[PDB]
Amino acid sequence: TLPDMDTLRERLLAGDRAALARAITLAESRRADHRAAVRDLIDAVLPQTGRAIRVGITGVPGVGKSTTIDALGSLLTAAGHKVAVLAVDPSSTRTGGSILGDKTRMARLAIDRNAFIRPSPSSGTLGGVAAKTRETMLLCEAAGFDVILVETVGVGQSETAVADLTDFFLVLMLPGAIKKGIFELADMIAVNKADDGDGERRASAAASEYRAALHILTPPSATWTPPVVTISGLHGKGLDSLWSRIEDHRSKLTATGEIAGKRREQDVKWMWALVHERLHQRLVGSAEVRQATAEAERAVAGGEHSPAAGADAIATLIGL
Amino acid sequence: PDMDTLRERLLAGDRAALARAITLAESRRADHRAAVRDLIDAVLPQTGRAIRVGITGVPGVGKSTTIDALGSLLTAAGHKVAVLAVDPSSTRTGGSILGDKTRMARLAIDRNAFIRPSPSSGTLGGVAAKTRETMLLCEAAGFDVILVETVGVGQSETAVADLTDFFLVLMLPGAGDELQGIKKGIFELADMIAVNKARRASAAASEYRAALHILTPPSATWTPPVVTISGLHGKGLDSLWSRIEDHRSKLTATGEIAGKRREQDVKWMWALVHERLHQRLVGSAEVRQATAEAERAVAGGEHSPAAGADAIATLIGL
Repeated sequence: TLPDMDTLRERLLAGDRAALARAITLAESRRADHRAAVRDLIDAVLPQTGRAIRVGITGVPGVGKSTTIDALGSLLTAAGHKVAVLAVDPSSTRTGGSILGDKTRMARLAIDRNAFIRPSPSSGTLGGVAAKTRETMLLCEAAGFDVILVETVGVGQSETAVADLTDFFLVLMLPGAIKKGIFELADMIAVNKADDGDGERRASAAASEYRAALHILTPPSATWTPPVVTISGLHGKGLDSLWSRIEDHRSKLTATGEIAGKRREQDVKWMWALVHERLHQRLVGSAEVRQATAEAERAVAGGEHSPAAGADAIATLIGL
Repeated sequence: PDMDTLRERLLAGDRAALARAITLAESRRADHRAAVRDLIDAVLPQTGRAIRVGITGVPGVGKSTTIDALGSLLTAAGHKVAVLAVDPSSTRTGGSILGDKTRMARLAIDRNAFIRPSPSSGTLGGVAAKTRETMLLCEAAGFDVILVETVGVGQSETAVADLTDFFLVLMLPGAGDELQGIKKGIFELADMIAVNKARRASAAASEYRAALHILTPPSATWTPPVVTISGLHGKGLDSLWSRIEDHRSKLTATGEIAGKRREQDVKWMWALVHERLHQRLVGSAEVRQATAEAERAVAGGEHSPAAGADAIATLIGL
C-alpha cells in the first residue's frame, strides 16, 4: 500500500507530475507511516529545493486575485516557467480540506500542465496548515517548479503566515470602494483595475495615496523600497513590469544574502510550528482531553483563572 | 509564609505585600511561582478596573522623561500608578534587581507610584507573561493606571501591545528629510503617535497624521490621534491622557476593550504552555545539546524543518 519510495523520489526529481501529486497525497494520509515516508522524502530531496522564486499574494475578495494570478501565471508558463499555485486558508482547519480543489477559478492555468494548483491543506492549527504548505512548496521545487505562488484564500488571518512562507509579498488593492497590518507586510502594492468602472485615473489616484503613505514607513531592508504600481489582471496589463520588479528584488537580495537569511528564519519558524501542531493534536487527541483543554482556555478567557494558572492546568493534562 | 495573610494585605493596599507577591509571580524558581497561583486567581474579581497603557519609543526620544512627567500628573490627580518594564536583555543578564530610576527621578520617590524593573526569563515571551500576572496583582492592590514600557534594544513592541489596552508610540520631531519613520510592524500597533521634544514637531505630526489617515480603514472604531508634546516641560500631556480616556470610553461601548483583554489572556496562556515545552527541551545539558543540534540543522539548511521537528519529537518521547 505504501509505494516504493525510492522509485517515487526518483520520479518526482525527474519532474514526474503524478509522482509529485502522489507525494502530496501521502502527506494527507490517515496513516502515520505514510506521512513519515513523505517527510523522509522531503529531507532526502532538500538539496534540490530552493531554486525558485517564492511569491506570496494577498488581497480582499473581489480585487480580482484569481484573474490576476491566472494572467500572470499564464505569462510565466508561456515564457517557459513552471508555476505552482498553492492556497492557504485558515478555514482548512475546519473542513477536512478540499476533495478536488478549486483550480477552475484560474481557467487558463487549470488546464496548463506547466502549472500545478493545490488547495489549502487540512491541519489542526494555522501554523500546521502553513507548515504543511511549506512541505508542499519543497516538493514542488524538487519536482522542477521554478515559480511558487502562495495565495491567501478566504476571509481569515493568513497574511502573516503567507509572508512567512515566501520571499516576496505582493498586496493587491482596489482603486477604492483592508486589515491594517497588511501595508507593513508588503514588498509591493499593485492597484488592480477590476472592471470597466476602473481605469488609469481611479487606479493611479489610489496608487498615489498609497505611495505617499508608505513614505512614513521605514522599509525593513535598505536594499528594497516597496513600490506601488497599477495593473489590470483582466486585460493582462502591467504584469510584465510587475514581474520584472519581483525579479529585481530577487537579484538584489540574493546578492546581499538577504533571501537566504529570511528563508533560514522562516525554516526555524516552520519547524517549531510543526512541534506546536503536534502538541495541539495531543491536547485534542480524545474527547476528555479536548474538553479539559477547552475549559482551561475558557476559564482564562473569562478572567476566572489567570493565564499562568490555565497553562499549569494544561501542563497537568500533558503529564496525565 | 502565609499566603492568605499575604492576599488580604495586598488587597488592602499594602505595597510591601504586593511586592512580595510580585517577586513570587516573577520568580525563575518554579516552586515560588507555583506558590502564588491560587493567590492570583483568588484576587481576579478585583482586577481589570485600570487603564493599561503600553509605551514605546527609540532610545533618546524622551520616553523616561515623558513617563516621569505623565505619571506625576496622574498621581497629582489622585491616581495610583504602576510602571512596569519589559526588557528583552533580561535573557542575557538574568534581569536587574534594582532597575534604573535615575531616569524617573520624581516618580521614583512618589509613594503614589509603584515602579518595577523588567522580570527575567529565558525568553521574551516568558518575561511578558510574567508581566501580565504582575499587572493583575497591581490591579487587585488598587492601582488604576498601569503603564508598561518597552526597555532597551530588542523587539518587545508586540509583547507590550499584547499586554495593554492602548499602545502609545513616542516619536522624534524631525520632518521631511529628517522624518524618523515608523519601523516595520509598529504602525499596525499604534493607537496614538506623540511627537516629543517640541515647529518641526508639528510638521512631523502633520506628515504622520496624513499617512495614518490613508492607512487606517474607515471601518475602525478608533483612528489614532497624532499629537505633539514636551515630556521635559510637561506640555500636551493632559491632552494626550484625555485621548487615552476617549479610547477607553469608545471601545468599552463596543465591548472591544473586554474582547481584546480576553484574546490577550488566552494568547499569554498558550505562550506559557509553549515556553514550558521549550524549558523541558533545555532542562539538562544533554537535552539542550540535542535540541540545539535539531535547530542548528534547520537554521543551517542541512535538514528540512519537519526533520528538525521529528528530532524534537524523539526527544519529547525520551
